[PDB]
Order: sequence, then structure tokens, then C-alpha cells
Amino acid sequence: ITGTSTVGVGRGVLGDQKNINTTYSTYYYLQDNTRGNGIFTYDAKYRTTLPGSLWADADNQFFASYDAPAVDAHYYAGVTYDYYKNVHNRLSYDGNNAAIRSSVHYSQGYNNAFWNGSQMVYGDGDGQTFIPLSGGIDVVAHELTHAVTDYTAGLIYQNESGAINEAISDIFGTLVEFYANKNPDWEIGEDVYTPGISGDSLRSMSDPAKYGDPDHYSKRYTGTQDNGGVHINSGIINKAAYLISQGGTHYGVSVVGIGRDKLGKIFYRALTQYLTPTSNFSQLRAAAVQSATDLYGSTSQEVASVKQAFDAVGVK
Ligand SMILES: O[C@@H]1[C@@H](O)[C@H](O)OC[C@H]1O
Ligand SMILES: O[C@@H]1[C@@H](O)[C@H](O)OC[C@H]1O
Ligand SMILES: [Ca+2]
Ligand SMILES: [Ca+2]
Ligand SMILES: [Ca+2]
Ligand SMILES: [Ca+2]
Ligand SMILES: [Zn+2]
Repeated sequence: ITGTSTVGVGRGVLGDQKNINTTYSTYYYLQDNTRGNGIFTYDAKYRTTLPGSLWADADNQFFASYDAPAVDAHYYAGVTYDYYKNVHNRLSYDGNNAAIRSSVHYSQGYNNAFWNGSQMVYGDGDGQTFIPLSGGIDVVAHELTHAVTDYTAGLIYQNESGAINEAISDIFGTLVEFYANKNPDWEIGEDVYTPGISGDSLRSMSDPAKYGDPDHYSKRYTGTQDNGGVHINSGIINKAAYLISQGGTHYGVSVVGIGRDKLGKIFYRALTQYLTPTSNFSQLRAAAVQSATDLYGSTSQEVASVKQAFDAVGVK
């Protein structure tokens, strides 16, 4: 909508207070004009028709319980936009400042979030398995990164290319969590997952096997569930990414860590320059080695650590 840009205040899913960019035109709308062609947050009103209604508020204060998922969806979309612009010089998910749209209050008791090809969608959770999923910055950045992938490598969402697709979203979801310095870790979804159980998460990049996901190519899932295990076999790539950044010894192979920033540069270059819709794990290794070579040289420690990490998880 057309109107005057301003700043509102509210509280997010976890009770933290934050400022949010809004637009004033009779109502205050969750429309952020400061980032590209805009960030728009919609109310799905417990239905499944999308996008719903552009979020309208009478007084520019968002402290109601019903407001919390919208505040966080809106705010964390902005942080993720900032990450890609400031760190990778990318303007929104299409590289041309496409508008970012999110809908919250999707369905009833819906324990998931997703990119549907055009926008982000967030359930409120059932209060037991999940609380509203926009409360996790790594979740929001995970979903928005699916849009980046769709507009770049276009990895098909099945089998090995789909597991790469999932891992990319976990990797950059985590790097955004570190970028915002919001209690960062190498776990996925810990802030919104099982509010009754402390210390757990949906997936672990540092130790995928903690939750039964494979940490080595020999342990990959080969069945048909989960589109061929796109959320399961991502653990193999997640572990490799963790080893590249932090280092360690895994199945007897030692990796020297090179840090989060170089991990991000290497995988972003592989995603945007070398990966294709049908890339498999072996081709991801080649893309990451080539990207490390482009950036740091064929004889660099960086190239060495990429090779070691994929050796450690058994990807040749
Ligand atoms: O309080 C909530 C209200 O803000 C929303 O608009 O509709 C559902 C209610 O529970
Ligand atoms: O009002 C929402 C409620 O419907 C849901 O159950 O928990 C999250 C709240 O935002
Ligand atoms: Ca209000
Ligand atoms: Ca965290
Ligand atoms: Ca996390
Ligand atoms: Ca928990
Ligand atoms: Zn995903």
C-alpha cells in the first residue's frame, strides 16, 4: 500500500521487544519500505488460503499474543535480507530486490514452515511440538534461503540434489543466526522446538547422529520417504560444512577449521556459480573445491580443508 514509512514496536514469540518497520495509511501495516521493493507480512487467519490479508494494526504497537508471530516473521525477514545484501552483495532472493512476503497463522496447529515457490508460510505449531515457527531466526533464514536456491542453482527437491538443497538452507540459516548474534549455535530450530524440553533441537549440524541423521555417506538413507530423505541425508552435508568452519576429527579424518565467513563465501559461490538442478553430493564437492580455489588458490589451506571435510563424511 502507499503511505508513510515509520517504525513500530512490539514483542516477538519469545517475549523479546523489538522495533519493526511499518507503513502508515489510516492503519499501520507490516510493510517495510526500507529494504528493496518491500517486506510484506500477512495474516492467514488460521486458514490455508494465501497470502491472506496484509497485516493491519490500529496503533503501531504489537504487544498482543496474536501479534507475536507476525512481529518475528517481519523482523527476521529484514535481518536475512540484510545478511545477503551486506555479506554477499545480493539484493533479495532473486538478486533484483524482489518483494519478500510472509504469511503467519497458517492453518491450525500446523507444525511446519515453508517456501511455496512465491512466499514464506509459517504455522503456529501445536504448542507441544512447536511454538510459532517464525520465532526461530534460523527457521526464517532457512526458508528464505530456499528462495535464493530456487533462483540460482534450482536444485530439485528429491534425492541427493534435494538433500543439498536442504543443507544449504540449514547452513545459511545458521550463518544468519550467527550474523544477528542471537544465541548462535550449530543446531536447527532450537528456539521454537519442544517448549517443554530444554537443550534439544530439530537437527544438529555439529552432530547429526544425535537425532538419528547420518553423518557419513555410508549411512545415507536410500528409501523413498521424505522425497528420498532430503531432510535426513542433509546431515551428511551439514556435518561437512560444520567441519570446514570449526574443524575436528571425524571417523579418523582431521579437518582444520577455516571459520564461518570463509564457509559462507565458498558455499555461496558454489551455489550461484557451479551447482545445477541435478547436482549430487560428488558434484557439490567439486563445486566447493573449485569455489575455494577461485577465492583462495589451488594450494591454499582453504582448499585443503574443504577436501578433508568431504573426505571425513565419505563424499568423493
Ligand atoms: O485475540 C485474537 C484477535 O486479535 C484476532 O484478531 O482473532 C483471534 C483472537 O484470538
Ligand atoms: O494467537 C495464536 C494462537 O492461535 C496459537 O495457538 O498460539 C500462538 C498465538 O500467536
Ligand atoms: Ca496494536
Ligand atoms: Ca540459537
Ligand atoms: Ca540455531
Ligand atoms: Ca525444546
Ligand atoms: Zn527446508
